[PDB]
Amino acid sequence: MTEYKLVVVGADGVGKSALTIQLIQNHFVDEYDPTIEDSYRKQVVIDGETCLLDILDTAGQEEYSAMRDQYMRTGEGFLCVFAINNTKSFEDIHHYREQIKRVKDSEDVPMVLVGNKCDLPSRTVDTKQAQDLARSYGIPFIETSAKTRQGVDDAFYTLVREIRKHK
Amino acid sequence: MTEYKLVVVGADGVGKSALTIQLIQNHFVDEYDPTIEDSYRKQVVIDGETCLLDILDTAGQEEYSAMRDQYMRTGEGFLCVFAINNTKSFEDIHHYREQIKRVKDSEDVPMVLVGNKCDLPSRTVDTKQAQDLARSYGIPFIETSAKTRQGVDDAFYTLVREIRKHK
Ligand SMILES: Nc1nc2c(ncn2[C@@H]2O[C@H](COP(=O)(O)OP(=O)(O)CP(=O)(O)O)[C@@H](O)[C@H]2O)c(=O)[nH]1
Ligand SMILES: Nc1nc2c(ncn2[C@@H]2O[C@H](COP(=O)(O)OP(=O)(O)CP(=O)(O)O)[C@@H](O)[C@H]2O)c(=O)[nH]1
Ligand SMILES: CN1CCC(C)([C@]23NC(=O)c4ccccc4[C@H]2c2ccccc2N3)CC1
Ligand SMILES: [Mg+2]
Ligand SMILES: [Mg+2]
Repeated sequence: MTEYKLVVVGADGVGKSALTIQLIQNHFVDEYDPTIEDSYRKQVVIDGETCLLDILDTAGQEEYSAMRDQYMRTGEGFLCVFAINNTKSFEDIHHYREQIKRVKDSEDVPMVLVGNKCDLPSRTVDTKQAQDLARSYGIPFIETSAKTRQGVDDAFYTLVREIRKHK
Repeated sequence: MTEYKLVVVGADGVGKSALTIQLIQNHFVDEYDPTIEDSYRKQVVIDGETCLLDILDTAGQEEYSAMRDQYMRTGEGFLCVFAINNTKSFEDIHHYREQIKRVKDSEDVPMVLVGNKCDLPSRTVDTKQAQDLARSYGIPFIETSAKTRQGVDDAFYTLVREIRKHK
């Protein structure tokens, strides 16, 4: 059964863990428990194909930034997450992108830009600004909410589709 | 930082995932989503020492039995879980222990016998009988409930102490 190694990356607090847990447990976690490194395996059906998703939920805290090199070498696709109510998290996206491109030594790494917390009314990042950044990278952009589940399945399925295109 | 590699093993349905999620997230999962393989890295203080617990939540489905060798080699201590309302799960304990002993090529591997679902009134395994089994193995026995949190911290901390007391 085809396996896809997906890695969720982004600034500390954007909702990487909440997105992953919502996808896998169908449960929204309101608590903030900073992650070191957690991994999940889930069997799903995407476009009629049964897939195994190997999801790595990474640390946004810079304390654990030395762990990035190994997960970027093995990761097949990257979910690059920012929060729509956190200007700094959007600015931190390009750093994750640049690091992934450098480790992979490639410009066409499967990625999806995710603008999380779209359920909140405190927006500080314009959807247009995010769409434009995704165009400069030539990657899809999807807005999500780990709380309401808006766009969650779409963000992970799209990333799997990006890996399939690249194979 | 001292790291402890803990592996949660047992028959399908005993509550391995519910115990792990209760330990880490302090809530009880009513849903039954069979596990393939999930991992968690969590920082905790045990006996005044800051520890890193690497917890592997394994598959109880007998279909994934070929995956056991690798996690038994890597694992330092094993939480051997049965459910007090499932006699097959209690008898399956012997098979998990014999497999661990064989991979490790040792008779004294850190283990803790856990009798989960102790909140339920449908008991089929007497506490005395579980206690006698743990005594024959020379390991600690604790009854737990992933629902009420009874014995959960004690089961994981005791296993860390077994790894520590073995070193
Ligand atoms: N309203 C709302 N809150 C969210 C959403 N996603 C995550 N959160 C909240 O933001 C906080 C951080 O979520 P978390 O999943 O821990 O973020 P993280 O990026 O994994 C944190 P770390 O990098 O340290 O592991 C939590 O309080 C969580 O409930 C969302 O889509 N909507
Ligand atoms: N009453 C009660 N129910 C529990 C307890 N622990 C787990 N359960 C329940 O048993 C079912 C299976 O729990 P789960 O944690 O998935 O068990 P598992 O051993 O991980 C199953 P698998 O081996 O396939 O991964 C769920 O309905 C869950 O709510 C408990 O301590 N008490
Ligand atoms: C016991 N496994 C549990 C799964 C694992 C955490 C991790 N899976 C790997 O195969 C692997 C191999 C080398 C380095 C990193 C990894 C991880 C990885 C990266 C990207 C996406 C998923 C994911 N799964 C590794 C440890
Ligand atoms: Mg996290
Ligand atoms: Mg499980």
